Amino acid sequence: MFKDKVLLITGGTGSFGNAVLKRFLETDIKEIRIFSRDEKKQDDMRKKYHSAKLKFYIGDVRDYNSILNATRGVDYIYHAAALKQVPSCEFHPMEAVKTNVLGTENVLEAAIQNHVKRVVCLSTDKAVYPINAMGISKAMMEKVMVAKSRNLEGLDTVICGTRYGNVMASRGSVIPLFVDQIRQGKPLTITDPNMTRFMMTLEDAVDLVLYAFEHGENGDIFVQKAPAATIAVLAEALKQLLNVEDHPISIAFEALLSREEMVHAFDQGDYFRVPADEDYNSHNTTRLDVEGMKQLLLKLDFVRALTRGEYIS
Amino acid sequence: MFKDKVLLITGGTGSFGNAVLKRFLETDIKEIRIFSRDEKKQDDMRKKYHSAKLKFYIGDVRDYNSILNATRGVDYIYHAAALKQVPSCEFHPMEAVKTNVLGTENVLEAAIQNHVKRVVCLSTDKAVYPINAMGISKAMMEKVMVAKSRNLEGLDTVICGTRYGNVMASRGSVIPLFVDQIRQGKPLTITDPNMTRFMMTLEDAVDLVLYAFEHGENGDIFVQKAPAATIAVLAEALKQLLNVEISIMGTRHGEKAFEALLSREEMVHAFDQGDYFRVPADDYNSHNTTRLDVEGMKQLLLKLDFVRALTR
Amino acid sequence: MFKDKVLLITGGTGSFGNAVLKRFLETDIKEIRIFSRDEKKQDDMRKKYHSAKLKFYIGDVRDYNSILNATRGVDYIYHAAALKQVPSCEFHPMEAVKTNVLGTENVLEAAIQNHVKRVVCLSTDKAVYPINAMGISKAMMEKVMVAKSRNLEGLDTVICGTRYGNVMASRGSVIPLFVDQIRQGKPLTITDPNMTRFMMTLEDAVDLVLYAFEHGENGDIFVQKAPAATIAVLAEALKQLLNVEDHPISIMGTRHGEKAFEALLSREEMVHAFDQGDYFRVPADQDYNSHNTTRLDVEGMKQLLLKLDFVRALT
Amino acid sequence: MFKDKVLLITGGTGSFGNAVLKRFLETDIKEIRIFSRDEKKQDDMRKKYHSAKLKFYIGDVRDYNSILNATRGVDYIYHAAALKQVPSCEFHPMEAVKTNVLGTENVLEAAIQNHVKRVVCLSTDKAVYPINAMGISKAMMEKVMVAKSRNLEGLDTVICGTRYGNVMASRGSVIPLFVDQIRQGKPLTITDPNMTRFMMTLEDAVDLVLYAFEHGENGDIFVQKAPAATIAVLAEALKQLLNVEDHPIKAFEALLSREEMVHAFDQGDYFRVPADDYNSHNTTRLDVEGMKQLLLKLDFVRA
Amino acid sequence: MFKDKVLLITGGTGSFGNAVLKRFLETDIKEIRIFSRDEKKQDDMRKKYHSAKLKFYIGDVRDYNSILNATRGVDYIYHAAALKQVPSCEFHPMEAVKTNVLGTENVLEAAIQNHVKRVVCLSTDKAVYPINAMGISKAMMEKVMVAKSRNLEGLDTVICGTRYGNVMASRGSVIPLFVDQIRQGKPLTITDPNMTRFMMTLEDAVDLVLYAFEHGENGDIFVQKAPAATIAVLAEALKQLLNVEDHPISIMGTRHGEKAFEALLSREEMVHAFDQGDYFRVPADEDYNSHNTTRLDVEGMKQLLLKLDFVRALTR
Amino acid sequence: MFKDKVLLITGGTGSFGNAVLKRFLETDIKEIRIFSRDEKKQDDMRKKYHSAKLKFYIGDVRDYNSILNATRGVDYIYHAAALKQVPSCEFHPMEAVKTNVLGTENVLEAAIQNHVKRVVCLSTDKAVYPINAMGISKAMMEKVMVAKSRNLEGLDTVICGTRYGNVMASRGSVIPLFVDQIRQGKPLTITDPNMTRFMMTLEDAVDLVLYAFEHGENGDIFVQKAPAATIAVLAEALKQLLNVEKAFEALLSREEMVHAFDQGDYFRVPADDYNSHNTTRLDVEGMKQLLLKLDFVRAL
Ligand SMILES: NC(=O)c1ccc[n+]([C@@H]2O[C@H](COP(=O)([O-])OP(=O)(O)OC[C@H]3O[C@@H](n4cnc5c(N)ncnc54)[C@H](OP(=O)(O)O)[C@@H]3O)[C@@H](O)[C@H]2O)c1
Ligand SMILES: NC(=O)c1ccc[n+]([C@@H]2O[C@H](COP(=O)([O-])OP(=O)(O)OC[C@H]3O[C@@H](n4cnc5c(N)ncnc54)[C@H](OP(=O)(O)O)[C@@H]3O)[C@@H](O)[C@H]2O)c1
Ligand SMILES: NC(=O)c1ccc[n+]([C@@H]2O[C@H](COP(=O)([O-])OP(=O)(O)OC[C@H]3O[C@@H](n4cnc5c(N)ncnc54)[C@H](OP(=O)(O)O)[C@@H]3O)[C@@H](O)[C@H]2O)c1
Repeated sequence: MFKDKVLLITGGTGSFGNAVLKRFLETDIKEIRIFSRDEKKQDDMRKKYHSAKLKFYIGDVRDYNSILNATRGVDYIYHAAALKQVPSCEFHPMEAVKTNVLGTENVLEAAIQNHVKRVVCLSTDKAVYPINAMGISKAMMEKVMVAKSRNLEGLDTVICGTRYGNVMASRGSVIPLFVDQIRQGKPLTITDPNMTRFMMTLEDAVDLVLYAFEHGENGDIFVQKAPAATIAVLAEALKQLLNVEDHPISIAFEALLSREEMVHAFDQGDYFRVPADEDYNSHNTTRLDVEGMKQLLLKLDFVRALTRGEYIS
Repeated sequence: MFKDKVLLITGGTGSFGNAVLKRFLETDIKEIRIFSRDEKKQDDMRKKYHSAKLKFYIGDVRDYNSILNATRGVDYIYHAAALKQVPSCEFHPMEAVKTNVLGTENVLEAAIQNHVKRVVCLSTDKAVYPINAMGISKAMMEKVMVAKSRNLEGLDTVICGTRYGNVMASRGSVIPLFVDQIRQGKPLTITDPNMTRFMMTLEDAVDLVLYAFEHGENGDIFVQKAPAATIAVLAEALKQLLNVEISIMGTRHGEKAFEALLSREEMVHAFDQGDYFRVPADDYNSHNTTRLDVEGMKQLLLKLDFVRALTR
Repeated sequence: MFKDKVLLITGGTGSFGNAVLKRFLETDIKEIRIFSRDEKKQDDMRKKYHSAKLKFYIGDVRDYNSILNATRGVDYIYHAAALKQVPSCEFHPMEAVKTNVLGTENVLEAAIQNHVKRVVCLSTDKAVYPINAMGISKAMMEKVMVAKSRNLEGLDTVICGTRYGNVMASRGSVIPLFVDQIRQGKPLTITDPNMTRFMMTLEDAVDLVLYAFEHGENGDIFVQKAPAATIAVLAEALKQLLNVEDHPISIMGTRHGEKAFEALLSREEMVHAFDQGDYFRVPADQDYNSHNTTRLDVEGMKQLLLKLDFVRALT
Repeated sequence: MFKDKVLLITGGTGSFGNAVLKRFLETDIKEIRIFSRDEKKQDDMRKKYHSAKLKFYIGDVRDYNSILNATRGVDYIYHAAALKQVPSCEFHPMEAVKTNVLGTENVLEAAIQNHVKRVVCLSTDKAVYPINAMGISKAMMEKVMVAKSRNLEGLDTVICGTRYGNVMASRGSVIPLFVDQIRQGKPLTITDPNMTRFMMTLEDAVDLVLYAFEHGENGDIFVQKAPAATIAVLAEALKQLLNVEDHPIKAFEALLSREEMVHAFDQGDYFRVPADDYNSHNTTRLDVEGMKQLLLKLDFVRA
Repeated sequence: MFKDKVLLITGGTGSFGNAVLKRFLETDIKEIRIFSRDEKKQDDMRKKYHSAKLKFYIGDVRDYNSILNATRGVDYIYHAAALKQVPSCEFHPMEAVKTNVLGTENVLEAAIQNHVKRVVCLSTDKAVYPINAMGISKAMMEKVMVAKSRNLEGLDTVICGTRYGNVMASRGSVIPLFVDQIRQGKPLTITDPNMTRFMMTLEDAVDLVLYAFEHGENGDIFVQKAPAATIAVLAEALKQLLNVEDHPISIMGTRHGEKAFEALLSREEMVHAFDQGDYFRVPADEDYNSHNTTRLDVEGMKQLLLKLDFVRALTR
Repeated sequence: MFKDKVLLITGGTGSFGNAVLKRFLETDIKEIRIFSRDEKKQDDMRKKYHSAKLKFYIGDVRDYNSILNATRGVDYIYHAAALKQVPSCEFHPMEAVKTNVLGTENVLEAAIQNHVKRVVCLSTDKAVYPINAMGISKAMMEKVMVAKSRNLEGLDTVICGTRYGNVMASRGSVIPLFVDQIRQGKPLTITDPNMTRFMMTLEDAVDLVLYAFEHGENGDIFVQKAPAATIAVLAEALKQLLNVEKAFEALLSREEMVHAFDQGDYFRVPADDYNSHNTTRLDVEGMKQLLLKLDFVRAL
């Protein structure tokens, strides 16, 4: 679907943006535009990929004119620019509002003005039953995206969103913490052995975005079905992959869709599709055993490498 | 404490603003300013109170210059301007952000610039564990109020907030609607019989706002303790008072089954101050508070004049 | 001409907006959008009409983005959002400028951007020979609308306006004040018995807007011809309909800022206006008042009063 | 009253601003700031006056920040920046609103923020019974000025206004047209000989602004009493002064409305309209002799 | 190329705008819109040309809505609105930025929204190697114009620029000063006799704009090749044409902030420039200045001066 | 002059900002506020320094309200927020204008409104005889800083600036490239052997800012005198140390050099030629002593 087309990714210097580049840079796509504020991160990527298809635009989604110019001639937009950290959003909620909410309004308005064909907005499980300023701002962003998706019937723009939770082995998460502790001979620090988390990789997320991109109608929100595991099972599976069963250990659920969303949702195989108008959480989804957890971990390249005595990040 | 002071109420044409006028207009306060957008409502209100202490300002809290201008020479502000209806905010969430969040940032910034001494912001229980755009926007508003309340260490401005739920015998609430349905001989329309609500009056909310006004520290949020009841117990108690011993519809979209005034997180830091909790800046809900039975519910209803009028 | 079309009324929760719904809602129009600021009023309207064709948009004409979003996919706009009260505007003239003038520029620019086919702007007789801030701002609005309409030759947007004065039995006007005073046994309070007003119903106003809507060219202002009456003759006609011919009347005296006649077209306008039967058309450049129009006697005034259901019920 | 004070004139490059400069530059005022958009006019003016007391600010009254910055440390403001031509305003009424109404709002807000002591706003007779966009916009400007002047009780700022009509020997006005037509041997172009205009000089206008400046209270509008003449009387007196007798050849201006006249204070040479009919037809009529004596106040005519 | 078309000139009340009007007003062009802030200058022009083709718009290029509105139905735009005086920009550099940079951005965005076919932006030699706030701001404008000229591939708008220095017999310049001083028998005031300037008439500038208008691709900057001369040679050629070969000259000294040459293309630009006959074309990605271009001798300088109607008149 | 004061650094997450913290965090200063846009960098710094004196503000200098808010209660500001990369500014000159010029206008205007006492602005040698969008934008910023510094006589705010070039062993500079190229076994990639650069460390840069902070008058720009070296002498001295045996920058224009005050180790350009070819040239021995000021170099 990307042949001779132009894709723009807001927040493209982030982990998502990189995942998308690695998949698409050497395909038949014409151009990938990276839109973000930071010139150092953009320079590093330029050198890392050394690809003529990769165009970099300095800009801020808070700035309508900026995004309006970057989206001239663009076919598709992946909207991933956000403030995503909990403490900074707690202390500067206006900043979260300006970026996540007003920023989102700008990209969509620019997309509509420039006749962009498709826009996918990335959202988080923290938006379902939100408890802090970051989560709240993402919940508000969804509401905004859905309202904006109305009246585009004559026009040729489809806007929809995807929602996913934390991905395995992202920065400062449990898996790289456990791996380090095992490498350093330290006991694993475990809060609650029975705390459950959804388990999905960064590749799975890219697939979720690709699915929404192909199948979405205005205002749709897609969620990918994901299995879950307890921290107990995660630690056990990891000690077995790294050959340290005889290794010391020292001693609550996330939701992807609310009850309300569940009653209206379409089950579409590996995805739920929530059309615009029990909970689905890590406790009641498919539970992984150690063997199934080991298969998921082995989808991480740094972990495959460890079982060979190789070390990469 | 209001003697010869100037009070400005944003959203002053609403039910809150009226309750505040009825209490304070004929006391020793120098001036009450009503700041809102609607010329019709202001005109009606002006005729109703016909008081020289009552000054009217047309303006929108979305307009910084406008609120900056009206708060020149003001000592205290009750910030009550909001979009508060659920369906309206769901279909227009940007309007809720512009009014509830950005509008609040404007009022607070104007207050700081004009050396206003105290501001109390009104919030709702729907901001706790919010599930709809209205509640989400109010939750965001609380965070902004709190964040703005820091760095005022040099300045002589105090900002705090209050949070309360639905009041009994309000314009479009359950009690006058049930009475109205009976007057028309129709069965009572109930969404969820097992739904609990805090039972509280407009008078109590004014007390709550006055309480925060006297005692608040920067970033404080006050909540008033109240008993609760199911709509079932409420409907039953009202039928007994009216001597006429129901249609169950469904739980409506974006409507919880209980109201929450403090989250689990807040409950941990909150100070219990007798009839109020005080949440300082940086679980308590209608399900686990004092539950009223038909007898307890009746003794409350008989304190409401709108009900007294009907039993007499 | 409205079949399967989308109409948006800015200021749609007002009396004009309601008259338009009562006429068009149950016709073959596709959708009517109401655009205004107050959620309370919109909610009442929604319950009142209970129609799937009626869509509500919260927004302010001061906000370009807001009206730009509400007019996407719209065919026609009736622009009726205004601040119209005289005392309120004298103390806050910037608010009048912001809503009446800048708000009008916003709706028109949005209309041009969303390729809306026709926009009719509602104006008032107070724009003719204006003496106060409300009136001054409405005069400026007409000029802004007219200037905006001289830019559209490449585009498929037509912009024009209508001008009319108060409608009979509007809120806080003379007729319901008299009816009330009669019901409560009080003498009728009259300021100046010889004061004349144009006599015109709310249905007549909808017809005027429809006329402009059908026949308007860029920058036109349309005015509907109407008879007038003194308050004396109005009071007499009403007392007879209510069978209270000998009911006292109190001559209070002339109010601050209340004229004795209204003008619908100025002398300068009459020189250029085209007589088109029941309407005048003032073309854009690129005296007609209540004293000298057709004067009604009591019998004529009674036939007009009987057009109001509010009065019919009383007989 | 200007001793060691700072005066800012918006629209200072105009004919009024130059009249004020000619008057005040060589007094004990500390500084006169000229605030306007045109670098050309400001440069010529700098060269013409070659004075260290004369400071120039490029800026637009539509730009709040610009005027906020230019008025830091200013004691007094004469607000004279406006769009004034009638045809220009009919075709671009938004520019008139932006400059005359919103621009004025900015100057007053800037003056209030910077604690400027006095602001006098210049207005026109075309604002009384306005019939066109230029006049309507000036009428709006007065209402805005008056409304802003309420709430200054805590503050030490006084805002008021002046209103006057066309001045004699201004550019493209009646006198230089008649002078030019005689120079070119052409007959005098008269629309209506029986139409009356107030007769007043540029120096008189400067006096009017100084009067309001000294005596004004919040929201006051001052008007200067002036005699009037028919264009007929004007042509004759002018033909006689130039020794070219027997040479081939609204309808009045109003300075106070009926409503204002009821509330106005007669203060000798001035009316003072306090915040809440006088026209050229019914004011003192000049005959040919009185017109000649006025025309001789123009040095331009003496030659 | 102007038949039945609509042309808009920002800054149309200035000297360039007049030269374009004198040239095109009485041709088959449909309409010329003059867009500027000053009602006085516009009224003067209106009377001067008395042409039904000449339409006036009040507005500021700093105001996006104003220019958006003025360019509806416009085919071509000559963008000549600027703040161009050196002292003025030094004390208010923000005003230079607001008008020259943000104003240019507004005009270009308006042109794109209204589907204007071509825009030519006028720039100055002071943008090459800029040393003061006026020049610095004009350099920024070119960068902004070039950057905006990208991504218009789908759209049917072309944006390009021209750069030129002072033209002969413009206001407050050397020639009308010398001509006046001669008529009053006063000696000619010369700062630095060896200072070289490019020699180029107002008509040449119009041709340069017309050329850029016909030939430009997005982001192009055109420069017209021009010979140069010293003030010494300028004074001598003029003294001979006016028949005052024996006319006193006062050497004041080199003036503050006045260079001895102007540059039209930098070394870096010359490396990338295309030679197109009478013009250089710098595409969007030796120094070329008045010292190293063709020197005019007195005789060749006479032939240039004789192109001015103002000078031809005096030899009669 | 820092005792119990509040310092705010715009762009505080940069290499300069980190240098200032390393120096001042554990002194008797009351508070250091870091104002920048990036939550990731701010978080890492919070973790790295773990100090209660270090406050973080998310904000953009393009946003007047944001900077107005973070400067409430601030005594001194180091304005170091900029876009400084050349290609990036060539393709996006409006972003350079918005951040470097309008952003600077916002900081000073907020500084004035909140009665900040002293503001020092950081500028670059590329503002002298500028040739590309980044440099042009910085030159404009100086003009804006200087113009803003007039009219402050009544107010208790002083604004001034500093200008310096690339510092030794900065990211993507000549030195770490040479070290890395030996590390990857390739001979060193040299553009022009004869090209001169001023030779200066990050610590010297902090001193320059401290100097301006102590001595600045309204509209002043300070430059620190520094020696220079050929790329040859730079390359040669390092190869001896490592045991493996345009073309100049300008700091003051001819125009500035005429009015500049010589103040010992600094030039002070008051409001209204000095380059790397004609400054003190280091030989291999002098270059050796300078390279040894880098801990990055000492360690090897
Ligand atoms: N593990 C996950 O990846 C995860 C989990 C749950 C939800 N999500 C959601 O998926 C989205 C993508 O997440 P991510 O992991 O890729 O986050 P990320 O790594 O932090 O990337 C965010 C990027 O957004 C850019 N950005 C921030 N503010 C901007 C602005 N005002 N204008 C333009 N660009 C701006 C930043 O680039 P610059 O600093 O260069 O400007 C930043 O690199 C997020 O919105 C997130 O809520 C992700
Ligand atoms: N059950 C309850 O009533 C309840 C419960 C908990 C908390 N609260 C909170 O108490 C506050 C007010 O209570 P309420 O019952 O009196 O609400 P209300 O009756 O709806 O009155 C709100 C007022 O705000 C004004 N307003 C809305 N938008 C504005 C704007 N953009 N600028 C200026 N004024 C604006 C409206 O007046 P105009 O239309 O004239 O502009 C309206 O009169 C609300 O913030 C609400 O969240 C209410
Ligand atoms: N060799 C040199 O690098 C050199 C030499 C002389 C002078 N200077 C000047 O000194 C400063 C550079 O210092 P530096 O190199 O140590 O830091 P830096 O690495 O260049 O980073 C500067 C910081 O500015 C922040 N920033 C960028 N745009 C911003 C904005 N719009 N609002 C708020 N913050 C913003 C960035 O932080 P976030 O991404 O977190 O927002 C960035 O970390 C610049 O002014 C530079 O021109 C540099």
